Amino acid sequence: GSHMTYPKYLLSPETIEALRKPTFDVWLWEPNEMLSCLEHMYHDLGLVRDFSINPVTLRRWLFCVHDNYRNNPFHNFRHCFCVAQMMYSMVWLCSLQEKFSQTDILILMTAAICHDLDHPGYNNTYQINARTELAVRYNDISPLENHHCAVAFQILAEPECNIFSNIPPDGFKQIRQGMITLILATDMARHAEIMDSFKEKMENFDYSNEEHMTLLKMILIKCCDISNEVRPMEVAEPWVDCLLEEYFMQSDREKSEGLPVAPFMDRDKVTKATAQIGFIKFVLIPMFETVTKLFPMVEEIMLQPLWESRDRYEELKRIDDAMKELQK
Ligand SMILES: Nc1nc2c(ncn2[C@@H]2O[C@H](COP(=O)(O)O)[C@@H](O)[C@H]2O)c(=O)[nH]1
Ligand SMILES: [Mg+2]
Ligand SMILES: [Mn+2]
Repeated sequence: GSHMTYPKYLLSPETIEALRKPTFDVWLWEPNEMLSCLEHMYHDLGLVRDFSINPVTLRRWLFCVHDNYRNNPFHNFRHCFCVAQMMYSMVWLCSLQEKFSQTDILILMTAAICHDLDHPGYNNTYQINARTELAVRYNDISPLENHHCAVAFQILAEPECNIFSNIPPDGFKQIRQGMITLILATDMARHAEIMDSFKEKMENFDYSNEEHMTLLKMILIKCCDISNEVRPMEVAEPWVDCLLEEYFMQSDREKSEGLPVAPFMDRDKVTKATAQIGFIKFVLIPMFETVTKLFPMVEEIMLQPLWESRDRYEELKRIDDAMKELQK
């Protein structure tokens, strides 16, 4: 709605407004547009200003991150963009700048962007069981997340991509430790442990307690990572097919190599509906419920879509089941 047309990488004022909300349609954009969105978040959150980030270095760094995401069905650059954009949305929704330092916001955002770098499209159980170079390297201890974090800092060690080059060394060490904690916290094998520790702190939560805040940041990055079903149905639904593409590719490989197959990745057992109902009911809703105790506005904006998704997937399953009552 402007007097002339601007290239797509120049975000419209309407796109900029939209970007602040969990309703943002992540499928509309090419990589160069997504890179411009991420760039805008760093400026808009005041991180360029407060960390003296060279604006060109911000752009090279993002271009380099993009390049180091693989073209997997799910664990790709558009996914990193979703996770970051949801983090950015939560900053606004939960008024996080009132609660967290700029350093904490920087850690949250940078970790979100970097959390799945160079993901191979086969999970930790595959790495461990197949005794891959990654599993050997990391001694079966969250091999992928250790890798993501190591690539993050390999990129940041290239001077033309070092967005932290103007931060003093003590600042760098703080950010580095925080980002490592957050990226390692995205390993779902630790979900129940991390939830348990957080709920423990929630018995008497304290924003001035560093251990409480680390746990909260771990919950935030976890929320954003697995947040697809918070999005409008039309945005959320295609992500499920992408995830099952990766899962089926893995379970096929495991059967072929004689390795254990998880029932939740099994072409024969799993549907879109059965995959999401349990994940929404038993992982997503309880996690967002605990967050809503600190941030009551999370209920309307994030829990409501999850309730609706749960409900719709139950309907689907009923018709999927009936369909299978015909095809045998
Ligand atoms: N069933 C299901 N699992 C999900 C969904 N979103 C994320 N996850 C799981 O949570 C994990 C989060 O780690 P990620 O690999 O995305 O960093 C994913 O590997 C995936 O297995 C979802 O919408 N449905
Ligand atoms: Mg991951
Ligand atoms: Mn992820």
